[PDB]
Amino acid sequence: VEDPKDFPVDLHAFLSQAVFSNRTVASFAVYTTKEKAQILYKKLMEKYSVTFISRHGFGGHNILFFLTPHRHRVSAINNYCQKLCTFSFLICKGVNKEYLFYSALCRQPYAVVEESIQGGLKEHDFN
Repeated sequence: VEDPKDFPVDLHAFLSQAVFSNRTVASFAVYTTKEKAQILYKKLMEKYSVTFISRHGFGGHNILFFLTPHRHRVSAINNYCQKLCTFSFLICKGVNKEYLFYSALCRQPYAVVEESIQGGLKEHDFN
């Protein structure tokens, strides 16, 4: 109805728009509701054994950002997430700039809510 159809525009810079790609990657984002995100935060951590995952607020919606040990098609992460949704929207894309995306999601108009690693994510954990 008035559900979003993509991520907020300030994050497009960070996201891959080719959702049907055969290329397998290791960082992902999910834009959905507080409720759905609260659950996926725990499910994803267990299904993908994420090396890291965080949940961020934006009005009433949430954005999950997570890294995985092994690579996966964006298509696959999405399919898994969508099975938890019926009427709630949910957008899932691949993330290119890991530490920068995570940065933007830690500042206005966004904010961190919960993380799987204290202090969160440090810049030196990347190239």
